Amino acid sequence: MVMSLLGHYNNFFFAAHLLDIAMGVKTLRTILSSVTHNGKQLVMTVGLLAVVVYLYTVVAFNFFRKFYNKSEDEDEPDMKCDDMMTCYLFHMYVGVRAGGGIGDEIEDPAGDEYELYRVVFDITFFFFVIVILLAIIQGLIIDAFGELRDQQEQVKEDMETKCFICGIGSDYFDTTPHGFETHTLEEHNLANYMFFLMYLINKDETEHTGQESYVWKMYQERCWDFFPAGDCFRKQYEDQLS
Amino acid sequence: AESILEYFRPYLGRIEIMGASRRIERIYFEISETNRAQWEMPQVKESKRQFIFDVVNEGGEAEKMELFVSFCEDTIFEMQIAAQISEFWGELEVQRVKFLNYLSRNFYTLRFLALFLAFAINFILLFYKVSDSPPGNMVYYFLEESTGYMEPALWCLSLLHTLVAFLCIIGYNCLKVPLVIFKREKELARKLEFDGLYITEQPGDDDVKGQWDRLVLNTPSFPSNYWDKFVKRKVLDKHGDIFGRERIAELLGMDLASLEITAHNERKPDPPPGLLTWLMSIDVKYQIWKFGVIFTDNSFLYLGWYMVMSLLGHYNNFFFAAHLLDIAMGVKTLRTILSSVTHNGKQLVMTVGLLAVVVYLYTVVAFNFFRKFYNKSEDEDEPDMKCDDMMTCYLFHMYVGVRAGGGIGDEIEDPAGDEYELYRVVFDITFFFFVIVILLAIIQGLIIDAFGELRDQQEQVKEDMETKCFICGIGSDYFDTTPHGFETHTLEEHNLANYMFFLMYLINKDETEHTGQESYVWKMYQERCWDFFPAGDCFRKQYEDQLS
Ligand SMILES: Nc1ncnc2c1ncn2[C@@H]1O[C@H](COP(=O)(O)OP(=O)(O)CP(=O)(O)O)[C@@H](O)[C@H]1O
Ligand SMILES: Nc1ncnc2c1ncn2[C@@H]1O[C@H](COP(=O)(O)OP(=O)(O)CP(=O)(O)O)[C@@H](O)[C@H]1O
Ligand SMILES: [Mg+2]
Ligand SMILES: [Zn+2]
Ligand SMILES: [Zn+2]
Repeated sequence: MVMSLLGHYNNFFFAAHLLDIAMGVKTLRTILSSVTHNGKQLVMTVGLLAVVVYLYTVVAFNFFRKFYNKSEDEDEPDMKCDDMMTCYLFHMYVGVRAGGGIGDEIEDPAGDEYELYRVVFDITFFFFVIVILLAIIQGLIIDAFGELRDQQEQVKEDMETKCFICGIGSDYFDTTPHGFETHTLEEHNLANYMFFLMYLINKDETEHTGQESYVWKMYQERCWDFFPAGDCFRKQYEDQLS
Repeated sequence: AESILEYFRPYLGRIEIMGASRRIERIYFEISETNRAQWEMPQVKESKRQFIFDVVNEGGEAEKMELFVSFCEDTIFEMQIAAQISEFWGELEVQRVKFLNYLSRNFYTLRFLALFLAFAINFILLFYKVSDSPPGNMVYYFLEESTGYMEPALWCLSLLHTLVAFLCIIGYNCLKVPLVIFKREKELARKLEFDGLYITEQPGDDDVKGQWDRLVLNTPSFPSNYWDKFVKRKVLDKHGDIFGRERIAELLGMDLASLEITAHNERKPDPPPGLLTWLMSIDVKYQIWKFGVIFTDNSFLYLGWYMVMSLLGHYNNFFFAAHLLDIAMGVKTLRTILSSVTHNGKQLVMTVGLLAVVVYLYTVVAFNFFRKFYNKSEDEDEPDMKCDDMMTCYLFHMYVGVRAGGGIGDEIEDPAGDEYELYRVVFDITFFFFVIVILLAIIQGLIIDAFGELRDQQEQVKEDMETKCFICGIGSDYFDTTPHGFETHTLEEHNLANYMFFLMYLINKDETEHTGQESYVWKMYQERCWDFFPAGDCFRKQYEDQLS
């Protein structure tokens, strides 16, 4: 509402509302949930990247100050790595987005002095920043997506292979034809307990059958011993056919 | 008597053993308040979680009880250390003891303080410039704009960082060095008593530990941290008949073995006066062995390297930059992130080796066939030929083609010439397909497979804990017949901490009072026999005929 009121002032304040409402889409919510799943790992990854770039910038400032000249005109005063802050800003701006390291933007290593050291520097820059630290970011998202798939599969399997009220598996109920469906529709049904609670709440204490009054007394004391919790009607009366 | 039962419920412990019959027997004992308080410490819970993870993941079905007893003994030793650190020549000695106890009590807070000092040092050292002329050949000076504040400060922080590093290395020396000494002594004593590593056989080669453990055997101060001080007599009595008594006695020190027997009673020794005696009372060989054991530990070497770099940082250089990477590994989340990369380092290094072999082969092919295209100059009469030599061509390939991302054809000349056009096109296509596409996908897939591997292992460990008993062989489905039967089984009948407190009570009690069942359990523990565990049975299954 604040942004809607500010939009009356002649500006572009109405542009953000598109991102305000697009999160409401369910499919987009499931897509964004994987990125939101491991935000902490992402921010420590960015911190580790910043530390690595700072260390490489320090090494370049100590040893490779002469190669960070980015000018073509003679008598050039444009030295990028004369200061640590400017060199760090240049590294963070260029080397991360370069995709091939710092050697593509720095001077040629064709000089005899400090050639192998600069080659090793460029190889380590390419290997440690571009290759591994982006693969970690991709693998975090892929691991999140699969983790959400495994959790959904486990939730569905738990529903299909359990009773959620009793402790008896479906293998015992599968002796009779469609025994498990009868158990999960009539003997339990959850909605049955919901409607029983509705009937107990609607009925006044004056009118409360003995069993219903006992259930109300257990509910008032917050005692959950009225649930079967590992037993059913069939197991108690297994001697008889019913 | 409900109030009596509720008052003594935390102090009452139960355990189910099997001994002296073919039936399960219950033993009730007393749990101390301080042991229960020490059990609830987060470090003890983290050690327990690590032990459970190691047992479930890599530990087999067999020998689980031996690892459980070893973990229990380590927990007892940690509790003893925490009890001892808990809080004029004599005044100076008590001040030194108090300072050592204070340093031992606060160890990780000083570590975080060292991290804060390193961050402050890096933040101050951010402002640092170089100039060709001295301020007010090239010189280095900080254009901080705040005169006289940072140059003086970073020196207070340097001295404080050195002092904190020294205090942390002292705290590590007095704190966790004792556990590894106790573990090494216990392992050596058990190997000598039960395995006969030096009595029957010999660890002649492929072990640096077997050769290094020979120095402490002859020292009279062999039992220092281990509880049993009679291991040498037990070994002598065990191997006195098969092997020569004199040889086994001489190999384990034990001078004047005949005089050790109390049948003589010739004279009683007199106490020496404790002046200057401390110089002679030390054992040089034992201290050398202990120093070698300390030098063997990885964390001691890490702290020594940290202190060396801290001392070198006083010399005006940038030696303080690496400390950020030294401490950032201590973060748990960063540790779990880096563990996936550390999980498959070997596959990565053979991948780099295969990449090097492929680049060498392609460089050889280019040198044999495509030497003319590796000219990287614009000025006429160009002597800059990259692939005139095999070493220079290999260096050029390793520098350019790997980081190019599109192959060697983007940097080499144009294939528009009629001669050797299709061969160079095929060369470029194979370079792009074999290096950039597959060999980076392998690197990414290794990390993703490591992450999936760690997720599957954690899921398996948790599922094994939820679906098993970890002591008996009965699943939770049998215990789930009664309401909350599995919770009652896993809290009262087992509980692990119950066995830990039973071991505490057995250790604290002297052999004189051991009740018959407790004496039997002590006798089985002395012989290292683990048949007192149920291992597939419980109280309910034995007495299934009755309701209780
Ligand atoms: N007491 C109970 N115990 C165990 N499962 C129960 C249950 N009550 C319902 N269910 C489970 O619900 C599962 C399927 O129902 P679901 O939750 O998918 O409903 P639904 O939203 O698809 C409506 P509909 O199926 O009529 O289109 C059944 O396999 C059953 O096991
Ligand atoms: N003897 C035993 N056998 C099998 N499982 C046991 C056990 N003793 C404890 N557990 C298992 O440990 C699990 C619970 O302990 P948990 O590891 O959650 O402790 P905790 O560190 O989280 C303290 P809290 O849960 O009270 O905050 C239970 O599932 C239980 O099965
Ligand atoms: Mg799977
Ligand atoms: Zn049911
Ligand atoms: Zn059990």
